[PDB]
Amino acid sequence: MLPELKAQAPGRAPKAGSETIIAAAFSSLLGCDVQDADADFFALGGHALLAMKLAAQLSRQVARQVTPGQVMVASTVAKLATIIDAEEDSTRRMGFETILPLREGNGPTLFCFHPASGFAWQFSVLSRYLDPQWSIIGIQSPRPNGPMQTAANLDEVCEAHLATLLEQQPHGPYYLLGYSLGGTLAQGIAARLRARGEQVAFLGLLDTWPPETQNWQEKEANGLDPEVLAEINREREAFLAAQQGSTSTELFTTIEGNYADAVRLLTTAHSVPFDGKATLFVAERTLQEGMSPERAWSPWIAELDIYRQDCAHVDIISPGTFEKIGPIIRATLNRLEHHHHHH
Repeated sequence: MLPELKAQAPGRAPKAGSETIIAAAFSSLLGCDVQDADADFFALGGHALLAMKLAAQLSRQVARQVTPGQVMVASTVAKLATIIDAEEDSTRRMGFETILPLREGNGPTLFCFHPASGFAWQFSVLSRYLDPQWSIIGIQSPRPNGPMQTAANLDEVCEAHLATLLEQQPHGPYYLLGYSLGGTLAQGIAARLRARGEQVAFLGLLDTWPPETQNWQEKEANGLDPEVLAEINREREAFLAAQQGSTSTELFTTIEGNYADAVRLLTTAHSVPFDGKATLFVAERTLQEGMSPERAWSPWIAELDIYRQDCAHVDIISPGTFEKIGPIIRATLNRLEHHHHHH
């Protein structure tokens, strides 16, 4: 019979059945209007459930075994059909690895760290709302039973991120992001950079920190409210699970334990501010109702842009806040990038 090229298109105009089953699985899962071969699960809404329904769907539609490093990491739709129909003949560090390349080969690279969540594949909403498909790579991975992830997680996660940064370049203007715990994390990692011999362009970190003093993390014992934890866990258990039914208690145990240890270790973590250029969003939704500054202008960083918006880190990772900060992310990153405002 001899081997067949199997067509293999760059995206549009797939095979007569190979990619047909793939493009259909996506448009039938989350796509709702997908029919390409160069699609991206991340930008399509990949997840432990979505990627599970698709991966298993293909393995059952091709009579093969596809799932491990053969879904949203192997390459793409086209390749997916070439591995389930033809053969793997490839090696792509699945999400189980230390890092997950969501986009590499465009131009402006954006290092997204401090996900404060199980996975970091639900950020494509912003990366797609701000840019068409620039370079983006978030350092995240699953945790079956990380023994050091309890309190030594900050150290491990730190090495991973930095490792990727220093791996792509020694120093230069880099745009980092932070959420929930990004505040503390970014702080430490930041000081390490400025001292490592590099210069940070701008690291945006939103969560909660009004003009007054530190957060309630100063003492988890007398800070961990039954609401904040109940919210973050309610959104994580309602998002990761989605009442789908893919993981008995494995993933659930990892997510609950991930945020639990992270929200319980954030008190022991370090907190060192940088005198550079960063953004800090306040959480009016959880205002202490006791703020009373006096000509501070945020003495923390030499220069920053503190915003005021009634929102909680527990419900700030929603698709609503991401779309809200779409166009305002360009004018802000363009005005802080270099020189003063333009428009």
